[PDB]
Amino acid sequence: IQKVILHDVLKFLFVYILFLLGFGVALASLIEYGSFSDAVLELFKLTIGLGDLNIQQNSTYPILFLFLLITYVILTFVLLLNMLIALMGETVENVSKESERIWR
Amino acid sequence: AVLIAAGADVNAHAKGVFFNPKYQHEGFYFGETPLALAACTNQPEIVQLLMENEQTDITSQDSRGNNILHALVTVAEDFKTQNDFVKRMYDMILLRSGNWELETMRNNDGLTPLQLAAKMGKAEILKYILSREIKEKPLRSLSRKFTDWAYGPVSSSLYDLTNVDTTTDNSVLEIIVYNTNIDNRHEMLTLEPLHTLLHTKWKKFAKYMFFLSFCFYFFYNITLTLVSYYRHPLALTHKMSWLQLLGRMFVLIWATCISVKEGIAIFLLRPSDLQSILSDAWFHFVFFVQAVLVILSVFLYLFAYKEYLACLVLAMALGWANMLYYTRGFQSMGMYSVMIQKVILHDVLKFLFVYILFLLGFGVALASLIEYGSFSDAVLELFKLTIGLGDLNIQQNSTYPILFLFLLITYVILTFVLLLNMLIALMGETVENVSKESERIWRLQRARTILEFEKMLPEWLRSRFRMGELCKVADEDFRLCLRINEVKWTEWKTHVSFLNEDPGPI
Amino acid sequence: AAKMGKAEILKYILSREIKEKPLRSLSRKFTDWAYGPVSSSLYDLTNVDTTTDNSVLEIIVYNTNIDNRHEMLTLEPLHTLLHTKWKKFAKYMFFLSFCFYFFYNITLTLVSYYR
Amino acid sequence: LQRARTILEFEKMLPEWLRSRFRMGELCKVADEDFRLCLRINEVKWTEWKTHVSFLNEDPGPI
Ligand SMILES: CCCCCCCC/C=C/CCCCCCCC(=O)O[C@@H](COC(=O)CCCCCCCCCCCCCCC)COP(=O)([O-])OCC[N+](C)(C)C
Ligand SMILES: CCCCCCCC/C=C/CCCCCCCC(=O)O[C@@H](COC(=O)CCCCCCCCCCCCCCC)COP(=O)([O-])OCC[N+](C)(C)C
Ligand SMILES: CCCCCCCC/C=C/CCCCCCCC(=O)O[C@@H](COC(=O)CCCCCCCCCCCCCCC)COP(=O)([O-])OCC[N+](C)(C)C
Ligand SMILES: CCCCCCCC/C=C/CCCCCCCC(=O)O[C@@H](COC(=O)CCCCCCCCCCCCCCC)COP(=O)([O-])OCC[N+](C)(C)C
Ligand SMILES: CCCCCCCC/C=C\CCCCCCCC(=O)O[C@@H](COC(=O)CCCCCCCCCCCCCCC)COP(=O)([O-])OCC[N+](C)(C)C
Ligand SMILES: CCCCCCCC/C=C\CCCCCCCC(=O)O[C@@H](COC(=O)CCCCCCCCCCCCCCC)COP(=O)([O-])OCC[N+](C)(C)C
Ligand SMILES: CCCCCCCC/C=C\CCCCCCCC(=O)O[C@@H](COC(=O)CCCCCCCCCCCCCCC)COP(=O)([O-])OCC[N+](C)(C)C
Ligand SMILES: CCCCCCCC/C=C\CCCCCCCC(=O)O[C@@H](COC(=O)CCCCCCCCCCCCCCC)COP(=O)([O-])OCC[N+](C)(C)C
Ligand SMILES: CCCCOc1ccc(C(=O)CCN2CCCCC2)cc1
Ligand SMILES: CCCCOc1ccc(C(=O)CCN2CCCCC2)cc1
Repeated sequence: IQKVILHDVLKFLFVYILFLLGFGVALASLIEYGSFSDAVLELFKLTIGLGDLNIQQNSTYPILFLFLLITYVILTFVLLLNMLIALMGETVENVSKESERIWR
Repeated sequence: AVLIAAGADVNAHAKGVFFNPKYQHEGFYFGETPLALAACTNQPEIVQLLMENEQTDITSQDSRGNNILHALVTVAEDFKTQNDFVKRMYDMILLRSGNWELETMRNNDGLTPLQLAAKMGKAEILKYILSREIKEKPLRSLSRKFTDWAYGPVSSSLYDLTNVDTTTDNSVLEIIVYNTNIDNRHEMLTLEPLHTLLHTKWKKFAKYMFFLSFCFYFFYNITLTLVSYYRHPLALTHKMSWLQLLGRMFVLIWATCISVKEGIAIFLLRPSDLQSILSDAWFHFVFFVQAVLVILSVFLYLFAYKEYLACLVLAMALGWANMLYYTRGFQSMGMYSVMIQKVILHDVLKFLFVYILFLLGFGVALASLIEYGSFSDAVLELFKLTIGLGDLNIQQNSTYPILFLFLLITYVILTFVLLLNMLIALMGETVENVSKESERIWRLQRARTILEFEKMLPEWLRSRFRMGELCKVADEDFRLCLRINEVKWTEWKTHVSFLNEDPGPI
Repeated sequence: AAKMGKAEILKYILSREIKEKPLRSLSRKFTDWAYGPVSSSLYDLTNVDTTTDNSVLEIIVYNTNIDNRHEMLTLEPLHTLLHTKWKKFAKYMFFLSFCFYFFYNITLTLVSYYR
Repeated sequence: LQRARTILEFEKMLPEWLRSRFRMGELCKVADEDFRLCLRINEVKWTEWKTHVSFLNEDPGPI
């Protein structure tokens, strides 16, 4: 658990906040807002798994109000999380031969 | 030997088309002399027999301008094919000559044998030339590596930096970095006078110029966000003498200084290739896009054009994507961003083409039990379902109940069990192959950074940040050298070659 | 040897070079010229090309019994004989078959969507 | 193995006047009155140094 938090998880968080505060303030275009508390929260609730689509219905533009919402889902799910699993597999493979001595 | 001692000419020049081919399989370029042919086909006893003759002109030039030492560089290959002999023919011919006439000669491209091995990507001839130590007594000025002192298992050497540093145009360090043709550049930047010459540039000036470039681009995106969030936003055309008026000015000035600077570097750079944009000049375009969109949004507003808010959100949302560029100052975060590139190219672009084939395949063809405006709506009810939310009023208001799952189950089996789980299975294979190369392919990125900070320095400041020391390596031979220390426990010999009897730093 | 899947006897026969003087017509691989480390050879295509019925290239491809077919198609006159067919005619017939089946699904969708 | 079965089915649906134009091979003279239909492949080899006795042409090159 120690080798995964140091070598893998702390680098994931810096890249994700760069998009979460990147997209988050810059969503207040088709709906404006108090954006930094709210439009950041509507992109974090969407990442947990719940979602509220009344803001897409009450948008200035319909289906075009998916391009900043699709580009968020492509990066954070396909790209960033699946590359975390690909690096934890490399990290477990190197520490499994040393974990008996570094425990003792 | 019968023919030569009967009057045969030893200075012929085969000027044919077969000996000067256009393509590799149509002929054999060897150097157009009887001495280049005996050397390039591994016949060392005829090479000695031809140089002991007195009519042999060892300093002649053929149709390309090449001489005997340019010709051996051209036919040189790896260890897996030729195995030794070009490196052993190079110094047999060099030591017999006995001076710097062959090594300092320029062909019709204007290159020496040192610069031609770097232009063509020969990493085994170049390893030989840069660290060439000749320990004999009458021929020691033909060296590029000296020994300053030694005591026990402790030595101190002196490399030579005459054409391998960036004090002259078209040098060995510059050629390797800007060379888009060859593909083993990150195995030629680990060689011994070149590895330490980039490491010293980073600690003296180039890590401080890289922090100042990061602060000013960080403040450019904060100021562009705050004046656009607290609302036309920019340039404040109605003066109320407001303090912190610089924020509307600083965004406008700095967006012109990028667009001019990237207008040049796009115009000069053209290695015309699809591999060029994906590897070197991706960020030369996408800093030029943003600097246009800030300026063009101001020019739209001044007449009536009303599209002055579309560009500003594009200029802000792109302006935060670009700041992953600045991760290459740290080894930890830099190598991580390298593997983002290899995953987007090799894994993600192929996933998207197969998924849209089902998303527009199922999507229009769902309008059967519910009809619809299907292409906007029934496509959206299959993309909302993939995000994670779902709306089941259309299944209740279907023509057929539970049968309205077969096109909805066949969608979930493919996109979750099959397609996504095979993406993870391929990223594990892709990370495993690039993890051994990511340290060198990162250093090829940072080496191009250092050599562009050096060009934007005035001449009084180039002189202060400069490596090298004038040593005395022979009788009136003063060179500009670079000292590297070493500890070696395996070869025990007595020391005869040294520039100083008394060791130590002094 | 191709019907039964013997990839070591078949490697021997297809590239059989006999350099002796009285028995050289028993070869299936000749040397046209050579100069230094550069040569140019000539394979033989008498029963291994598809100009006759029941040939060596046809037998290996349509052979469902054996299981090492993809190790018999990498042998030296057969690897280059398929690569040349693809560049002359077979990559252009494969694009024309893709366009017409693409237009068949677009037209079948639009006439069924706009009822 | 998938693409090789594709090529050999496109070849069957060609008329006989068009088979003749797309055809590999060249009539060589490999012995006394032995004309065969051959396929030329080039090679570069740096490891075996021998002198050449077997060759159909003294004068090399494409011609
Ligand atoms: C805040 C979110 C909640 C998370 C919990 C709070 C976290 C608080 C933690 C704070 C500091 C972390 C613990 C100490 C780390 C020291 C070095 C280390 O071990 O890292 C190693 C891995 O490489 C990395 O982890 C790179 C660090 C990522 C930089 C992003 C900023 C901080 C990340 C934090 C969060 C991102 C959020 C970004 C928001 C601004 C470096 O490799 P090494 O094995 O040490 O090799 C020697 C390197 N050396 C030669 C240079 C010495
Ligand atoms: C001695 C003190 C006085 C010396 C003054 C001499 C004058 C020297 C300078 C002269 C001119 C510099 C050119 C910049 C032009 C304006 C800004 C601009 O538009 O360019 C660019 C920024 O470029 C930078 O701002 C980098 C910082 C360079 C300044 C050097 C600091 C002083 C030199 C002393 C150093 C010693 C320090 C160590 C001391 C121990 C903007 O583009 P970018 O996107 O930000 O760049 C990314 C490139 N990319 C697009 C390819 C991705
Ligand atoms: C114009 C923006 C593109 C958007 C769609 C994509 C279209 C084309 C896509 C093609 C996919 C395959 C090619 C990917 C790029 C080349 C490889 C690469 O460098 O990967 C980089 C991707 O880094 C990023 O993700 C940021 C760059 C912009 C992408 C959009 C991010 C969110 C934008 C928000 C919305 C804005 C919407 C746009 C507004 C108009 C990572 O680079 P690196 O390895 O970490 O650093 C070293 C790189 N080097 C060695 C090359 C120097
Ligand atoms: C649009 C969705 C948003 C995504 C962002 C926008 C993306 C815009 C990007 C556009 C072009 C991509 C960047 C340049 C790639 C050049 C070659 C390359 O590096 O790929 C490599 C990986 O192999 C592949 O990636 C295969 C490509 C998939 C084909 C699907 C169509 C386009 C994919 C895009 C999206 C799918 C959607 C489909 C909708 C129609 C090929 O391997 P290689 O290492 O180069 O080896 C040399 C190969 N060679 C010998 C032939 C030279
Ligand atoms: C662990 C580290 C990361 C933590 C998670 C990040 C999220 C943390 C979540 C909340 C943090 C704050 C808690 C209270 C919530 C808001 C109140 C507030 O003061 O916000 C102020 C800033 O909001 C703005 O001014 C919007 C403009 C963007 C600010 C600059 C861009 C930042 C991007 C670069 C950042 C540099 C670092 C980037 C790192 C790569 C004002 O808010 P407001 O606009 O007036 O509306 C809300 C006010 N209300 C509630 C009263 C209605
Ligand atoms: C230049 C690059 C070429 C591509 C075109 C990209 C441009 C955009 C693409 C399609 C837009 C279609 C029309 C909208 C723009 C017209 C202006 C407008 O009035 O709309 C408004 C919204 O404007 C926006 O902010 C756009 C919506 C999302 C922001 C950008 C993401 C879309 C980029 C997708 C492709 C990226 C590139 C694809 C490859 C990565 C702005 O003005 P407003 O009406 O005052 O504000 C509405 C609120 N109010 C009415 C209540 C006040
Ligand atoms: C978005 C949220 C941002 C929040 C922060 C996120 C952080 C990260 C995210 C992104 C940032 C990633 C890169 C930026 C860091 C700088 C570049 C760098 O490599 O750092 C270097 C130091 O950097 C320094 O120079 C130390 C600072 C003190 C002196 C600098 C003051 C200006 C120059 C003064 C003169 C003024 C001009 C002349 C006037 C007389 C690293 O050095 P190190 O770490 O100590 O050791 C590592 C080993 N290494 C060196 C081989 C790597
Ligand atoms: C990045 C690339 C992929 C992008 C994502 C894909 C989805 C992009 C999402 C939206 C894209 C368009 C945006 C506007 C929304 C619809 C408006 C419109 O003009 O659509 C028209 C086409 O719709 C039809 O005519 C339905 C019949 C199917 C079309 C042909 C099959 C396509 C499959 C093969 C495709 C070849 C390529 C396949 C690649 C492997 C008419 O629409 P409508 O039927 O009248 O109802 C909607 C009209 N309304 C809103 C006014 C009510
Ligand atoms: C201010 C909030 C900072 C929290 O920063 C993170 C938020 C979410 C994540 C996630 O990874 C989302 C979890 N996600 C994982 C995969 C399946 C569904 C849930 C990571 C960092
Ligand atoms: C016009 C829309 C094009 C977007 O094209 C994609 C949509 C979704 C995905 C996904 O991969 C869904 C994300 N999914 C990942 C696993 C857990 C839950 C979220 C990929 C491409």
